[PDB]
Amino acid sequence: GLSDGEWQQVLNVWGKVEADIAGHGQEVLIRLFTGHPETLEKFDKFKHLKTEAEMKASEDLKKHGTVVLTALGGILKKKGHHEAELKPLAQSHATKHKIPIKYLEFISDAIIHVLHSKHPGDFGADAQGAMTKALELFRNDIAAKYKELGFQG
Ligand code: HEM
Ligand SMILES: [O-][O-]
Repeated sequence: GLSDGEWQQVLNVWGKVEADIAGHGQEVLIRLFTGHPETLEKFDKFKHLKTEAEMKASEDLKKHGTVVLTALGGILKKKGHHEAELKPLAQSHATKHKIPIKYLEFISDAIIHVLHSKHPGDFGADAQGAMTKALELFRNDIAAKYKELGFQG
């Protein structure tokens, strides 16, 4: 798990995100879709986005980025005590959305990239270590639910 000090770093970084949730959320999804175009195919409602300019111009993409980062923020504020919040997310992403755990790795990497990109020189080595640990915990607990369900892809 994470130490008290590590959770404090995580939630400090998260304050940066909360100042512009939609902007951060938009940039995370664009990083995901452009780096890994197969992920776009999981979203019927974003498949029409053929260029990054179209992605940037999509107000619905920003809306979805808000939904995604709001959910993640709720989970992070539980400091690992997130069974009730995480279980339904794991089950919807396995059973309904069919999202392999690989894609959660991709979006975790995207969050780290966007933090550096939006906050260059203000996302320190300790903060990166703590945020990475929190995202691995999130991913690892989803993975346990995926194994229960026998889900791979
Ligand atoms: C930080 C990780 C993620 C979080 C917190 C998250 C959260 C959410 C939430 C709250 C919803 C709406 C409620 C629901 O259907 O459960 C949702 C929907 C969805 N998610 Fe995620 N998600 C994450 C990662 C991903 C990834 C990596 C993909 C695909 C690569 C994905 C694909 C989808 C799709 C296809 C929907 C339905 C979209 C729609 O048509 O409205 N999610 N997600
Ligand atoms: O994408 O959630």
